[PDB]
Amino acid sequence: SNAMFAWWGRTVYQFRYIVIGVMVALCLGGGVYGISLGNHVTQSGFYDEGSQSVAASLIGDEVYGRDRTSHVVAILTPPDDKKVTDKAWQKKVTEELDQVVKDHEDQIVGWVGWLKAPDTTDPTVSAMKTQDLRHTFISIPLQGDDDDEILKNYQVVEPELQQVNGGDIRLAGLNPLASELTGTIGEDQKRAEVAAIPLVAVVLFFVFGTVIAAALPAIIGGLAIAGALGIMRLVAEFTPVHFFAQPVVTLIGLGIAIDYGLFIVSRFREEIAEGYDTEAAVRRTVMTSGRTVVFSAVIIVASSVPLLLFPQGFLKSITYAIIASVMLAAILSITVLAAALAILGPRVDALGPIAFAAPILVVMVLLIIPLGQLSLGGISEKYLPPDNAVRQSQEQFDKLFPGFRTEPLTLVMKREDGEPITDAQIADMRAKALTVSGFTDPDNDPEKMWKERPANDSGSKDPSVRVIQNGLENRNDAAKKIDELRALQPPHGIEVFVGGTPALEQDSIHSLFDKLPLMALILIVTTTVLMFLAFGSVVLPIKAALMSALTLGSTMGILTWMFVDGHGSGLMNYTPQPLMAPMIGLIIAVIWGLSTDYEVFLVSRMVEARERGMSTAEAIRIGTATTGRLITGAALILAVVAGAFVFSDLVMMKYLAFGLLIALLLDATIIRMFLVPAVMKLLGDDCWWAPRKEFNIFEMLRIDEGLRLKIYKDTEGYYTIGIGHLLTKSPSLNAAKSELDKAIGRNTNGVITKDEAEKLFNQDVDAAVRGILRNAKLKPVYDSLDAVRRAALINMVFQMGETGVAGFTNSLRMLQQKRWDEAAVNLAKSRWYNQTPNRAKRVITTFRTGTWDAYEFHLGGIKAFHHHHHHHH
Ligand SMILES: CCCCCCCCCCCCOC[C@H]1O[C@H](O[C@H]2O[C@H](CO)[C@@H](O)[C@H](O)[C@H]2O)[C@H](O)[C@@H](O)[C@@H]1O
Ligand SMILES: CCCCCCCCCCCCOC[C@H]1O[C@H](O[C@H]2O[C@H](CO)[C@@H](O)[C@H](O)[C@H]2O)[C@H](O)[C@@H](O)[C@@H]1O
Ligand SMILES: CCCCCCCCCCCCOC[C@H]1O[C@H](O[C@H]2O[C@H](CO)[C@@H](O)[C@H](O)[C@H]2O)[C@H](O)[C@@H](O)[C@@H]1O
Ligand SMILES: Cc1c(C(=O)NN2CCCCC2)nn(-c2ccc(Cl)cc2Cl)c1-c1ccc(Cl)cc1
Ligand SMILES: NC(=O)CN(CC(=O)O)CC(=O)O
Ligand SMILES: NC(=O)CN(CC(=O)O)CC(=O)O
Repeated sequence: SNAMFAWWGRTVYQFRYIVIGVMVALCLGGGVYGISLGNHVTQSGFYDEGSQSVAASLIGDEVYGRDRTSHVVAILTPPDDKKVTDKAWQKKVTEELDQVVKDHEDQIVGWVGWLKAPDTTDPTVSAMKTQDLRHTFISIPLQGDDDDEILKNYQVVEPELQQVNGGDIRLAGLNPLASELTGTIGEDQKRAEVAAIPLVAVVLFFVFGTVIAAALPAIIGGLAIAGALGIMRLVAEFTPVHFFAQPVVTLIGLGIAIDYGLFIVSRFREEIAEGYDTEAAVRRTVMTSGRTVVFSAVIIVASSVPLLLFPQGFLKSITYAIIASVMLAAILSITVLAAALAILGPRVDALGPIAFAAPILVVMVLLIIPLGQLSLGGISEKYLPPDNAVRQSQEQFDKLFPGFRTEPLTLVMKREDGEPITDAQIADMRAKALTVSGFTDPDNDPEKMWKERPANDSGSKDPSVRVIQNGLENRNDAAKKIDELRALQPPHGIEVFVGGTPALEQDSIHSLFDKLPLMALILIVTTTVLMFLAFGSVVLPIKAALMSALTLGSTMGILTWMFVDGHGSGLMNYTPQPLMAPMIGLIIAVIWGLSTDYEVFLVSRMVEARERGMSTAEAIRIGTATTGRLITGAALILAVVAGAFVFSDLVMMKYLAFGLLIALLLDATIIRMFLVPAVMKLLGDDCWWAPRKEFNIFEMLRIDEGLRLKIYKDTEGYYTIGIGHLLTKSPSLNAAKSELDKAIGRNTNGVITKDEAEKLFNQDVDAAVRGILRNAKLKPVYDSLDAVRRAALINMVFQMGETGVAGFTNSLRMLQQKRWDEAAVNLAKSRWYNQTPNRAKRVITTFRTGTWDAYEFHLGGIKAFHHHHHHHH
């Protein structure tokens, strides 16, 4: 979990050109493929595919024919205050309808209404005119055998349909609504493009203050959107992908991808500032923030995968879109972006107590409970704003022609014997149905209840299956009534499925509450276990768990307060109503994933700040201080993009956009600035509790002068051993062993162990220090600098002796005055740099940054061994 990133940090620099070359190609390549996604999405996926109501629907459609009476209904109004019985007006509007049908029989079944045969004596067909005879409504059924294909047929037809009767015609019903709701997806996209993008740019340019560093996270976000669209278009080949998946790509793209790059470009900028070369800088960015971004991605994946337990194809498409977008953004941010930073380098900056935890926990259990007012429902026309025209057409359809809009509950019966269902068997099942109270009798007659479902040409008309249906008299009674009709023991040899839109809707709701317990368990445990792996603590996952658990109930609290009870509904032009039931599942996961993502970008920095070597109090203030500006900048970029989506006409889109605004504002202030810094010193030293090598001068000179466990001849021809330790200049090898035996204290016959070399090396060091402390030109600088920077100066004394490095009077002076950059530049102009660059560049870098990094990740190995000065004996 800590060396692969060092592995990848090195190689993304070596092959930086092909890396930026291939994945930009594929993302753009995915972009051209993915643009077609909108023509391969579905509106279906809100019900439970394994439910008995879905079985009841499936069987009922197959046998009786899909119900198409609610597809399109159109209200007609004669102009100039003529009345619909005007035979001239009648003649002109029907021949217009007849012409629309003949032009579009591949999409229109036909049109039916009182306007056909206006001399009829039918009570219901005469109920298609109003009493003042100034409005009449026709029903216009259409071709197709899934929702999607039928909607694409309505949109071909309605331009030519809206113009009948000189435009004085209002279109309502299933397909007009579905068209308006699915049409909000496209409008919310263009509002993101227009408002969020420039706003995001401004926030970036304020966080970085320079064009190049600001433009990079924007280009990453663009590439992730292009790549994720290509992936989801590919997923479309194999399984239906809901409409709602496309806005999810845009969100994560403009939001998380851009925020991922903000964290990385910011970390590259700091490492440049601390004196690291750019290829050093790229490696340590990947090893820290790249690891943080990667583990952020897997956390979010760990939070969205649990939604795959729910059956709705709607939640599955969304889950796939989160997964694809999020890690494409992680992968993009440590490939395309890192390679870019490796190419440019510094030119990214080229252009222009209990006193606060208590009165806050009080107000967040304050908000958790407005829940319990939470109610759930299906799609109605109320998902649109009240001034929306087609919603108004529906609401006046149901005012002028009441009683045609129905949601009958269905008892689909089938006998797998295969032979017909006799009249006594349905009279049987009918009798069992009148058992249950709560159903409608416009006839005051039980004998006229539970009529057969109507049947049309699309139906197979198999005799071994019959459907009877009857509307409900109060739909809030539906869940229990449905359970009651299923409790009926069927006749002998028949299976009875309970159908109807209230059965589909209710069965969907029952599946969520049935799998919601386990979903909550998987989610919080895997996120918990994950954070234990990211830090090594066992309380910092548990501190994050109950904070996240609390910002969840509070945000759900406000949302119910706003969308069930309506506080803000008049302001923001939405109707208060029960929530789309699978929206609760989606909202829970994404908000949980957001709360725990905040607790990694802040705490993983102070986990880093403390493992370096510090106590608590400061580690948290370092962590909070260095991340303070970045997390707000990241917070505002999310808040900007989400703020565009709160103005969506579709009320489930507003619900979700608001959930994130309330959630990311609550954590970017109340939690991050106040509550957990409080609890982070409150329980202050066991933050890092869990039940389950430092570099040094030995290891650095081992790299620069080698480590040899048996006598060898150096470049000059002299017998050497260990770390550059000269034994003798005698040609006799026996004289070298005689001296090696003397130095170690035993018969070596030319070989020592590692610890023996270490004991020999230390003696050489001690002699080098004694010399340094006895030179007027080296001792003052030597005293000036720290343990690491002293090792670099001892290295020089080893390679060239005291007189040698004492000749660097300027650079030693600059080092004494802590002017590291000036000394690094001056020393690199020496002759010692050009003769032994790999070691001089390595040593100078240690003066610049004051750490071992040039030695912990070094190039190749050395091939020319040379005994150092200050060989002790
Ligand atoms: C981006 C957000 C978009 C918002 C969503 C738009 C709301 C419009 C809802 C229109 C649905 C048409 O409802 C009318 C139909 O419903 C059921 O069939 C539907 O339910 C079955 C089991 O699910 C499927 O197998 C059928 O294919 C499927 O047509 C009935 O069995 C049909 O007799 C009836 O014709
Ligand atoms: C969420 C949005 C919800 C939208 C709500 C909108 C609901 C609208 C329901 C419309 C019900 C229309 O009613 C349909 C009627 O017309 C048909 O009969 C006709 O059949 C022959 C056609 O050639 C002719 O002989 C005669 O015109 C006639 O008898 C059917 O047999 C019956 O079904 C019913 O009588
Ligand atoms: C700081 C950021 C730097 C770079 C950010 C730029 C990202 C661009 C915003 C989103 C990417 C381009 O659009 C992505 C979306 O559009 C596609 O095509 C459609 O685009 C319009 C839809 O309203 C119509 O004009 C067309 O009918 C139709 O083909 C897809 O159908 C959608 O699935 C997809 O979501
Ligand atoms: C899980 C998450 C996060 C998150 O943890 N972000 N982390 C990133 C690193 C820094 C700390 C915050 N953000 N967003 C997000 C994305 C776009 C916008 Cl417009 C607003 C937001 Cl809230 C979402 C998210 C994911 C899926 C959906 Cl369907 C909706 C929202
Ligand atoms: N790096 C050094 O200090 C060597 N100096 C020589 C000196 O200061 O005596 C060369 C210079 O003036 O830059
Ligand atoms: N062959 C080597 O690696 C010797 N080194 C010099 C040394 O290690 O003393 C060459 C260099 O660093 O440029």
